[PDB]
Amino acid sequence: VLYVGSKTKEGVVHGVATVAEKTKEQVTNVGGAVVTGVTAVAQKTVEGAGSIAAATGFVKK
Amino acid sequence: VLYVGSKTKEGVVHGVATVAEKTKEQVTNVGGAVVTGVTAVAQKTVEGAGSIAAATGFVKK
Amino acid sequence: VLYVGSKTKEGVVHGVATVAEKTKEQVTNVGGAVVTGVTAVAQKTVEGAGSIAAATGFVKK
Amino acid sequence: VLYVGSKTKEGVVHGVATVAEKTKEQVTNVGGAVVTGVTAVAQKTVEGAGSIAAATGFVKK
Amino acid sequence: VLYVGSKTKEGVVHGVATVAEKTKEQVTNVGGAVVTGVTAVAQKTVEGAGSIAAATGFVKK
Amino acid sequence: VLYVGSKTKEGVVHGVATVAEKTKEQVTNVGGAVVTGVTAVAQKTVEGAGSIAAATGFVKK
Repeated sequence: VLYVGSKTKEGVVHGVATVAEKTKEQVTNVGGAVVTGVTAVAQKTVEGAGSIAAATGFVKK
Repeated sequence: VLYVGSKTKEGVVHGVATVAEKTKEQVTNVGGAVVTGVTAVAQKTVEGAGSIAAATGFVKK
Repeated sequence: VLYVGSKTKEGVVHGVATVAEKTKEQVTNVGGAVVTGVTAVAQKTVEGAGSIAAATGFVKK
Repeated sequence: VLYVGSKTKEGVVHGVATVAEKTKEQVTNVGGAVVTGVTAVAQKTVEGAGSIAAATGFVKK
Repeated sequence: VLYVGSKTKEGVVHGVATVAEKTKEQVTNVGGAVVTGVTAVAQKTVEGAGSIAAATGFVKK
Repeated sequence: VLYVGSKTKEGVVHGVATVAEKTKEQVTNVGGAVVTGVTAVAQKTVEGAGSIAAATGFVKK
Protein backbone atom coordinates (compact mmCIF):
# COMPACT_ATOMS: atom_id res chain seq x y z
CA VAL A 1 0.00 0.00 0.00
CA LEU A 2 3.04 2.22 0.55
CA TYR A 3 6.46 1.25 -0.80
CA VAL A 4 9.24 3.65 0.16
CA GLY A 5 12.39 2.61 -1.69
CA SER A 6 15.73 4.36 -1.35
CA LYS A 7 19.20 3.63 -2.76
CA THR A 8 18.04 0.08 -3.49
CA LYS A 9 20.23 -1.53 -6.14
CA GLU A 10 18.96 -4.49 -8.19
CA GLY A 11 20.89 -6.29 -10.88
CA VAL A 12 23.87 -3.94 -10.72
CA VAL A 13 27.56 -4.27 -11.59
CA HIS A 14 30.07 -1.59 -10.69
CA GLY A 15 33.79 -1.28 -10.20
CA VAL A 16 35.36 -3.85 -12.50
CA ALA A 17 38.87 -3.78 -13.93
CA THR A 18 40.01 -6.55 -16.24
CA VAL A 19 43.07 -7.15 -18.39
CA ALA A 20 43.17 -9.89 -21.02
CA GLU A 21 46.49 -10.45 -22.78
CA LYS A 22 46.05 -13.28 -25.28
CA THR A 23 48.37 -14.08 -28.16
CA LYS A 24 45.86 -16.15 -30.16
CA GLU A 25 42.15 -16.82 -29.69
CA GLN A 26 39.90 -18.91 -31.94
CA VAL A 27 36.27 -20.04 -31.87
CA THR A 28 35.05 -22.63 -34.38
CA ASN A 29 31.33 -23.35 -34.39
CA VAL A 30 29.39 -25.76 -36.60
CA GLY A 31 25.61 -25.80 -36.35
CA GLY A 32 25.38 -25.03 -32.64
CA ALA A 33 25.69 -22.11 -30.24
CA VAL A 34 28.76 -20.48 -28.69
CA VAL A 35 28.71 -17.64 -26.14
CA THR A 36 32.10 -16.25 -25.18
CA GLY A 37 33.53 -13.22 -23.45
CA VAL A 38 30.63 -11.81 -21.45
CA THR A 39 31.79 -9.34 -18.79
CA ALA A 40 30.07 -6.72 -16.63
CA VAL A 41 26.45 -7.35 -17.62
CA ALA A 42 23.32 -6.56 -15.62
CA GLN A 43 19.57 -6.80 -16.09
CA LYS A 44 16.30 -6.99 -14.23
CA THR A 45 13.18 -8.68 -15.60
CA VAL A 46 9.67 -8.35 -14.20
CA GLU A 47 7.13 -11.04 -15.08
CA GLY A 48 9.29 -12.69 -17.70
CA ALA A 49 12.05 -15.23 -18.01
CA GLY A 50 15.48 -13.70 -18.37
CA SER A 51 18.79 -15.26 -19.36
CA ILE A 52 22.24 -13.72 -19.49
CA ALA A 53 24.49 -16.14 -21.32
CA ALA A 54 22.20 -18.89 -22.58
CA ALA A 55 23.29 -21.24 -25.36
CA THR A 56 21.08 -23.90 -26.98
CA GLY A 57 21.81 -26.45 -29.70
CA PHE A 58 18.50 -26.49 -31.55
CA VAL A 59 14.81 -26.65 -30.72
CA LYS A 60 12.91 -29.19 -32.82
CA LYS A 61 9.25 -30.21 -32.95
CA VAL B 1 -1.11 2.97 -3.66
CA LEU B 2 1.91 5.23 -3.07
CA TYR B 3 5.35 4.29 -4.39
CA VAL B 4 8.10 6.71 -3.39
CA GLY B 5 11.27 5.71 -5.22
CA SER B 6 14.60 7.48 -4.85
CA LYS B 7 18.09 6.79 -6.22
CA THR B 8 16.97 3.24 -6.97
CA LYS B 9 19.20 1.65 -9.61
CA GLU B 10 17.97 -1.31 -11.68
CA GLY B 11 19.95 -3.08 -14.35
CA VAL B 12 22.90 -0.70 -14.16
CA VAL B 13 26.60 -1.00 -15.00
CA HIS B 14 29.08 1.70 -14.06
CA GLY B 15 32.79 2.05 -13.53
CA VAL B 16 34.40 -0.51 -15.83
CA ALA B 17 37.93 -0.39 -17.23
CA THR B 18 39.12 -3.14 -19.53
CA VAL B 19 42.21 -3.71 -21.65
CA ALA B 20 42.36 -6.44 -24.29
CA GLU B 21 45.70 -6.96 -26.02
CA LYS B 22 45.31 -9.79 -28.54
CA THR B 23 47.66 -10.55 -31.39
CA LYS B 24 45.20 -12.64 -33.42
CA GLU B 25 41.49 -13.35 -32.99
CA GLN B 26 39.28 -15.45 -35.27
CA VAL B 27 35.66 -16.62 -35.24
CA THR B 28 34.49 -19.22 -37.77
CA ASN B 29 30.77 -19.97 -37.81
CA VAL B 30 28.88 -22.39 -40.05
CA GLY B 31 25.10 -22.47 -39.83
CA GLY B 32 24.82 -21.71 -36.13
CA ALA B 33 25.08 -18.80 -33.71
CA VAL B 34 28.12 -17.14 -32.13
CA VAL B 35 28.02 -14.31 -29.58
CA THR B 36 31.38 -12.89 -28.58
CA GLY B 37 32.77 -9.85 -26.82
CA VAL B 38 29.84 -8.48 -24.84
CA THR B 39 30.95 -6.01 -22.17
CA ALA B 40 29.19 -3.41 -20.02
CA VAL B 41 25.58 -4.07 -21.05
CA ALA B 42 22.42 -3.31 -19.07
CA GLN B 43 18.68 -3.59 -19.58
CA LYS B 44 15.39 -3.81 -17.75
CA THR B 45 12.31 -5.53 -19.15
CA VAL B 46 8.78 -5.23 -17.78
CA GLU B 47 6.27 -7.95 -18.70
CA GLY B 48 8.47 -9.57 -21.31
CA ALA B 49 11.26 -12.08 -21.60
CA GLY B 50 14.68 -10.52 -21.92
CA SER B 51 18.01 -12.04 -22.89
CA ILE B 52 21.45 -10.47 -22.97
CA ALA B 53 23.74 -12.87 -24.79
CA ALA B 54 21.49 -15.63 -26.08
CA ALA B 55 22.63 -17.97 -28.86
CA THR B 56 20.46 -20.64 -30.50
CA GLY B 57 21.24 -23.17 -33.22
CA PHE B 58 17.95 -23.24 -35.11
CA VAL B 59 14.25 -23.44 -34.31
CA LYS B 60 12.40 -25.99 -36.44
CA LYS B 61 8.75 -27.04 -36.61
CA VAL C 1 -2.22 5.94 -7.34
CA LEU C 2 0.77 8.22 -6.72
CA TYR C 3 4.23 7.32 -8.01
CA VAL C 4 6.95 9.77 -6.98
CA GLY C 5 10.15 8.80 -8.78
CA SER C 6 13.46 10.61 -8.36
CA LYS C 7 16.97 9.95 -9.71
CA THR C 8 15.89 6.39 -10.48
CA LYS C 9 18.16 4.83 -13.10
CA GLU C 10 16.98 1.86 -15.18
CA GLY C 11 19.00 0.12 -17.84
CA VAL C 12 21.93 2.52 -17.61
CA VAL C 13 25.64 2.26 -18.42
CA HIS C 14 28.08 4.98 -17.45
CA GLY C 15 31.79 5.37 -16.88
CA VAL C 16 33.45 2.84 -19.17
CA ALA C 17 36.99 2.99 -20.53
CA THR C 18 38.23 0.25 -22.83
CA VAL C 19 41.34 -0.27 -24.92
CA ALA C 20 41.54 -3.00 -27.56
CA GLU C 21 44.90 -3.48 -29.26
CA LYS C 22 44.57 -6.31 -31.79
CA THR C 23 46.96 -7.05 -34.62
CA LYS C 24 44.53 -9.15 -36.68
CA GLU C 25 40.83 -9.90 -36.29
CA GLN C 26 38.66 -12.02 -38.60
CA VAL C 27 35.05 -13.22 -38.60
CA THR C 28 33.93 -15.82 -41.15
CA ASN C 29 30.22 -16.61 -41.24
CA VAL C 30 28.38 -19.05 -43.50
CA GLY C 31 24.59 -19.16 -43.32
CA GLY C 32 24.27 -18.41 -39.62
CA ALA C 33 24.48 -15.50 -37.19
CA VAL C 34 27.49 -13.82 -35.57
CA VAL C 35 27.33 -11.00 -33.01
CA THR C 36 30.67 -9.55 -31.98
CA GLY C 37 32.01 -6.50 -30.20
CA VAL C 38 29.05 -5.16 -28.25
CA THR C 39 30.11 -2.68 -25.55
CA ALA C 40 28.30 -0.11 -23.42
CA VAL C 41 24.71 -0.80 -24.48
CA ALA C 42 21.53 -0.08 -22.54
CA GLN C 43 17.79 -0.39 -23.09
CA LYS C 44 14.49 -0.65 -21.29
CA THR C 45 11.44 -2.40 -22.73
CA VAL C 46 7.89 -2.14 -21.39
CA GLU C 47 5.42 -4.87 -22.34
CA GLY C 48 7.66 -6.47 -24.93
CA ALA C 49 10.47 -8.95 -25.19
CA GLY C 50 13.88 -7.35 -25.48
CA SER C 51 17.24 -8.84 -26.42
CA ILE C 52 20.66 -7.24 -26.46
CA ALA C 53 23.00 -9.61 -28.27
CA ALA C 54 20.78 -12.39 -29.59
CA ALA C 55 21.97 -14.71 -32.36
CA THR C 56 19.85 -17.40 -34.03
CA GLY C 57 20.68 -19.91 -36.75
CA PHE C 58 17.41 -20.01 -38.67
CA VAL C 59 13.70 -20.25 -37.91
CA LYS C 60 11.90 -22.81 -40.06
CA LYS C 61 8.26 -23.90 -40.26
CA VAL D 1 81.43 0.25 -33.80
CA LEU D 2 78.19 -1.16 -35.23
CA TYR D 3 74.91 -0.86 -33.33
CA VAL D 4 71.98 -2.60 -35.02
CA GLY D 5 68.83 -1.73 -33.08
CA SER D 6 65.38 -3.04 -33.95
CA LYS D 7 61.97 -2.70 -32.27
CA THR D 8 63.77 -1.66 -29.09
CA LYS D 9 61.43 0.24 -26.78
CA GLU D 10 62.80 2.57 -24.09
CA GLY D 11 60.74 4.58 -21.67
CA VAL D 12 57.41 3.57 -23.20
CA VAL D 13 53.85 3.33 -21.88
CA HIS D 14 51.09 1.73 -23.91
CA GLY D 15 47.70 0.18 -23.32
CA VAL D 16 46.29 1.93 -20.26
CA ALA D 17 42.62 2.28 -19.34
CA THR D 18 41.64 4.16 -16.21
CA VAL D 19 38.37 5.32 -14.70
CA ALA D 20 38.26 7.81 -11.83
CA GLU D 21 34.85 8.53 -10.33
CA LYS D 22 35.30 11.06 -7.51
CA THR D 23 32.56 13.13 -5.95
CA LYS D 24 34.85 15.78 -4.42
CA GLU D 25 38.58 16.41 -4.74
CA GLN D 26 40.58 19.22 -3.12
CA VAL D 27 44.25 20.21 -2.95
CA THR D 28 45.35 22.97 -0.56
CA ASN D 29 48.97 24.06 -0.80
CA VAL D 30 50.77 26.74 1.21
CA GLY D 31 54.34 27.60 0.27
CA GLY D 32 55.40 24.12 -0.81
CA ALA D 33 55.02 21.73 -3.73
CA VAL D 34 52.19 19.35 -4.65
CA VAL D 35 52.21 16.93 -7.59
CA THR D 36 48.99 15.02 -8.16
CA GLY D 37 47.36 12.94 -10.86
CA VAL D 38 50.23 11.87 -13.09
CA THR D 39 49.25 8.99 -15.38
CA ALA D 40 50.76 7.42 -18.51
CA VAL D 41 53.99 9.42 -18.74
CA ALA D 42 57.23 8.42 -20.44
CA GLN D 43 60.62 9.96 -21.11
CA LYS D 44 64.22 9.13 -21.89
CA THR D 45 67.15 11.34 -20.94
CA VAL D 46 70.70 11.03 -22.25
CA GLU D 47 73.50 12.61 -20.22
CA GLY D 48 71.21 14.49 -17.89
CA ALA D 49 69.24 13.99 -14.72
CA GLY D 50 65.57 13.33 -15.31
CA SER D 51 62.65 13.32 -12.90
CA ILE D 52 59.02 12.43 -13.51
CA ALA D 53 57.06 13.54 -10.46
CA ALA D 54 59.54 15.41 -8.29
CA ALA D 55 58.37 17.76 -5.54
CA THR D 56 60.66 19.95 -3.41
CA GLY D 57 59.89 22.34 -0.56
CA PHE D 58 62.43 25.08 -1.21
CA VAL D 59 66.12 25.35 -2.04
CA LYS D 60 67.95 27.92 0.09
CA LYS D 61 71.56 29.11 0.16
CA VAL E 1 82.20 -3.60 -30.93
CA LEU E 2 78.94 -4.98 -32.32
CA TYR E 3 75.68 -4.65 -30.39
CA VAL E 4 72.72 -6.36 -32.05
CA GLY E 5 69.60 -5.46 -30.08
CA SER E 6 66.12 -6.73 -30.91
CA LYS E 7 62.74 -6.35 -29.20
CA THR E 8 64.58 -5.32 -26.04
CA LYS E 9 62.27 -3.39 -23.71
CA GLU E 10 63.70 -1.07 -21.05
CA GLY E 11 61.67 0.97 -18.61
CA VAL E 12 58.33 -0.02 -20.10
CA VAL E 13 54.78 -0.22 -18.75
CA HIS E 14 51.98 -1.80 -20.74
CA GLY E 15 48.58 -3.31 -20.11
CA VAL E 16 47.21 -1.54 -17.05
CA ALA E 17 43.56 -1.15 -16.09
CA THR E 18 42.63 0.74 -12.96
CA VAL E 19 39.39 1.94 -11.42
CA ALA E 20 39.33 4.44 -8.56
CA GLU E 21 35.94 5.20 -7.02
CA LYS E 22 36.44 7.73 -4.22
CA THR E 23 33.74 9.84 -2.63
CA LYS E 24 36.07 12.46 -1.14
CA GLU E 25 39.80 13.06 -1.50
CA GLN E 26 41.84 15.86 0.09
CA VAL E 27 45.52 16.81 0.23
CA THR E 28 46.67 19.56 2.59
CA ASN E 29 50.30 20.62 2.31
CA VAL E 30 52.15 23.29 4.29
CA GLY E 31 55.72 24.11 3.33
CA GLY E 32 56.73 20.62 2.24
CA ALA E 33 56.30 18.22 -0.67
CA VAL E 34 53.44 15.87 -1.55
CA VAL E 35 53.41 13.44 -4.49
CA THR E 36 50.16 11.56 -5.01
CA GLY E 37 48.49 9.49 -7.69
CA VAL E 38 51.32 8.38 -9.95
CA THR E 39 50.30 5.50 -12.22
CA ALA E 40 51.76 3.91 -15.36
CA VAL E 41 55.00 5.88 -15.62
CA ALA E 42 58.22 4.84 -17.36
CA GLN E 43 61.62 6.35 -18.07
CA LYS E 44 65.20 5.48 -18.88
CA THR E 45 68.16 7.67 -17.96
CA VAL E 46 71.70 7.31 -19.31
CA GLU E 47 74.53 8.88 -17.32
CA GLY E 48 72.28 10.79 -14.96
CA ALA E 49 70.34 10.31 -11.78
CA GLY E 50 66.66 9.69 -12.32
CA SER E 51 63.76 9.72 -9.88
CA ILE E 52 60.11 8.86 -10.45
CA ALA E 53 58.20 9.99 -7.39
CA ALA E 54 60.72 11.85 -5.26
CA ALA E 55 59.60 14.21 -2.50
CA THR E 56 61.92 16.39 -0.39
CA GLY E 57 61.20 18.80 2.45
CA PHE E 58 63.77 21.51 1.77
CA VAL E 59 67.45 21.75 0.90
CA LYS E 60 69.32 24.30 3.00
CA LYS E 61 72.95 25.45 3.04
CA VAL F 1 82.98 -7.42 -28.06
CA LEU F 2 79.68 -8.77 -29.41
CA TYR F 3 76.45 -8.40 -27.45
CA VAL F 4 73.45 -10.09 -29.07
CA GLY F 5 70.36 -9.16 -27.08
CA SER F 6 66.87 -10.40 -27.87
CA LYS F 7 63.50 -9.99 -26.12
CA THR F 8 65.38 -8.97 -22.98
CA LYS F 9 63.12 -7.01 -20.64
CA GLU F 10 64.59 -4.69 -17.99
CA GLY F 11 62.61 -2.63 -15.54
CA VAL F 12 59.24 -3.59 -17.00
CA VAL F 13 55.71 -3.75 -15.61
CA HIS F 14 52.87 -5.31 -17.57
CA GLY F 15 49.47 -6.79 -16.90
CA VAL F 16 48.15 -5.00 -13.83
CA ALA F 17 44.51 -4.58 -12.84
CA THR F 18 43.63 -2.66 -9.70
CA VAL F 19 40.41 -1.43 -8.13
CA ALA F 20 40.41 1.08 -5.27
CA GLU F 21 37.04 1.87 -3.70
CA LYS F 22 37.59 4.40 -0.92
CA THR F 23 34.92 6.54 0.69
CA LYS F 24 37.30 9.14 2.15
CA GLU F 25 41.03 9.70 1.76
CA GLN F 26 43.11 12.49 3.32
CA VAL F 27 46.80 13.41 3.42
CA THR F 28 48.00 16.15 5.77
CA ASN F 29 51.64 17.17 5.45
CA VAL F 30 53.53 19.83 7.41
CA GLY F 31 57.09 20.62 6.40
CA GLY F 32 58.06 17.12 5.31
CA ALA F 33 57.58 14.71 2.41
CA VAL F 34 54.69 12.39 1.56
CA VAL F 35 54.61 9.95 -1.36
CA THR F 36 51.34 8.10 -1.85
CA GLY F 37 49.62 6.04 -4.51
CA VAL F 38 52.42 4.90 -6.80
CA THR F 39 51.35 2.02 -9.05
CA ALA F 40 52.76 0.42 -12.20
CA VAL F 41 56.02 2.35 -12.50
CA ALA F 42 59.21 1.28 -14.26
CA GLN F 43 62.62 2.75 -15.01
CA LYS F 44 66.18 1.85 -15.86
CA THR F 45 69.17 4.01 -14.97
CA VAL F 46 72.69 3.62 -16.35
CA GLU F 47 75.56 5.16 -14.39
CA GLY F 48 73.35 7.10 -12.02
CA ALA F 49 71.43 6.65 -8.82
CA GLY F 50 67.74 6.06 -9.32
CA SER F 51 64.87 6.12 -6.86
CA ILE F 52 61.21 5.30 -7.39
CA ALA F 53 59.34 6.45 -4.31
CA ALA F 54 61.89 8.29 -2.20
CA ALA F 55 60.82 10.67 0.56
CA THR F 56 63.19 12.83 2.64
CA GLY F 57 62.52 15.25 5.48
CA PHE F 58 65.11 17.94 4.77
CA VAL F 59 68.78 18.14 3.86
CA LYS F 60 70.70 20.68 5.94
CA LYS F 61 74.33 21.80 5.93
